[PDB]
Amino acid sequence: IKWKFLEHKGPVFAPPYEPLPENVKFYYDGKVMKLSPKAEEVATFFAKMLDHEYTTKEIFRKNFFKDWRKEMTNEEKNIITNLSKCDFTQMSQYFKAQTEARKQMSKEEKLKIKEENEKLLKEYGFCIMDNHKERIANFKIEPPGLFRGRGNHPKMGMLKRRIMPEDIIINCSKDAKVPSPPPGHKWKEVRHDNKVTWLVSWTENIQGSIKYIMLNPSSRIKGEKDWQKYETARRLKKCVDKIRNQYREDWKSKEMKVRQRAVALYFIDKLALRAGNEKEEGETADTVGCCSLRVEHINLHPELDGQEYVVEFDFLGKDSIRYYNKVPVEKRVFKNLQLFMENKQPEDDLFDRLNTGILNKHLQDLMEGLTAKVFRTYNASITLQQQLKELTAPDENIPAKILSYNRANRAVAILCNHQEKSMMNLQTKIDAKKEQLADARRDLKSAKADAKVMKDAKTKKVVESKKKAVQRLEEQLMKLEVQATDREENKQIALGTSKLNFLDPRITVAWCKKWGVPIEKIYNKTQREKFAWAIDMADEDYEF
DNA sequence: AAAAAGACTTAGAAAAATTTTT
DNA sequence: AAAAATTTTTCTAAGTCTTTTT
Repeated sequence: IKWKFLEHKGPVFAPPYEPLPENVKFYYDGKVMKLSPKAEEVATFFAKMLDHEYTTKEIFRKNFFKDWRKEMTNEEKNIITNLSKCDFTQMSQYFKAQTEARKQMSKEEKLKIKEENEKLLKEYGFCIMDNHKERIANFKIEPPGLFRGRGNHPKMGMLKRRIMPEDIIINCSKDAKVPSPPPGHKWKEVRHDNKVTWLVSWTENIQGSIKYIMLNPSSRIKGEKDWQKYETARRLKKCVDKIRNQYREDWKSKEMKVRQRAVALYFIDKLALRAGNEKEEGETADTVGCCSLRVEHINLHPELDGQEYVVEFDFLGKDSIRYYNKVPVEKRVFKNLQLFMENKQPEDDLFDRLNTGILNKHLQDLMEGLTAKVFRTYNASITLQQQLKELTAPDENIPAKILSYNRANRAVAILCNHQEKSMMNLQTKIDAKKEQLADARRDLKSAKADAKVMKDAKTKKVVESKKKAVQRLEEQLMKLEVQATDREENKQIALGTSKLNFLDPRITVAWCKKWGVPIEKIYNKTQREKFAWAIDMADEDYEF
């Protein structure tokens, strides 16, 4: 049970389509064409992505054109037979014009819309869950557009229809004021289910999946489950040795389904690979996980680049982000891999006889609610602890220590597989300070020089101030030099996500406090708000 | 025991808000 | 001023895990 009471206003529905200006033409074969509304609209979607590689892709265009046709009248259908003959140059230019316009418009325009946004947020961004007014994450309904699937996505480009009240299921308490659908509309169903956390939902027409409107991370419900998310991790931390020495003895099992299991778990532990749930054929870009590694995903090298018993991984993961790695592995694992690989086609799954369900079934058997995913949280978290505990120079300055935090962070966004000429502007700027600082130092030189002979005071104070100047510059300078060393070290690293989902805020908080570092120099309004729990309840001496 | 359905989390892209550079 | 480069924020695709169920 997630609540007893729940009341919201519903979702902001996407705004009505605004027909193009009369002077905004479209053509098919150089022939100006007036498009029916539903068709004009769909064309505008493509028009707004014209300067995006998406529009150059086959699948993208194939999918787009077909669904577009579907929104065509019989006449237009008879006419517009191919996308290549269409010309959105005018439409695209417009929209681009419109954008520059926003980008430059009256500040008067700016404040007025932010207000427009704020009230809207005041009116729809909240719900009342139980005894408190809570905040909604995704309150605005997904606008109709074109499906942008990651990777070589088969259905990329299809049209996402315009969601209607009649597509919307509303969830709330039997005792709540039921949001009134828009004038002239009805909901799909008004349900009261207190076992779920979502307030609204509908089914998406492209992958037939359910989309829900849930609460902001800052919610008691969210943050609660989040506090629990790290706990279990700490709990696994407690039983890891066992588990390790458990799956390792399973490598020797008399049953291959088991050996597969323990080995899968080995990679998930060691490598941080994800569970690897079987995906539905054709709905998305082919990607694989630990459990779904087709033999073609691994290569075994008795000896490689020096190390022995190497397992090379080369496959795409969630979002098609590539995974390449050569891992010297345990002898028993190497040897269990060949066996899992014998008499198999490349396309055959490495751990057939094994599944995500089995895996987690076994895990929760070892520790309550211990799932494949937990391993990643544990590994990440405990790493930030050690790394910080390791990189943080006791006698550094806030700036540098911040660099130390970041450094620690990378080591973490790195295992989790999270993935220019900026240096030209910096270094020049650095040089400025170095020279300013230099010349200022020249000032103190004399300042202190005048001081030897005039031990008065007026003099001594001038030295006092010339010194402050040196200090401020060295300051600015140190900062600069840091940004630099930072930027470089962080070329391909993605820390925003590790920071948002795999790292116990408490560790950070615990750090910031001990090191006298303001959380504000490490989290954004957003992160602080989400991690409000941790912040408030974290001892300087928190140990994960 | 299984699997299809449903629910909740993660994650990069994208947007917008901001700062900084021209 | 404007635009380029950063950062905070928003968006929603892509996954993991649960839950229903026959």
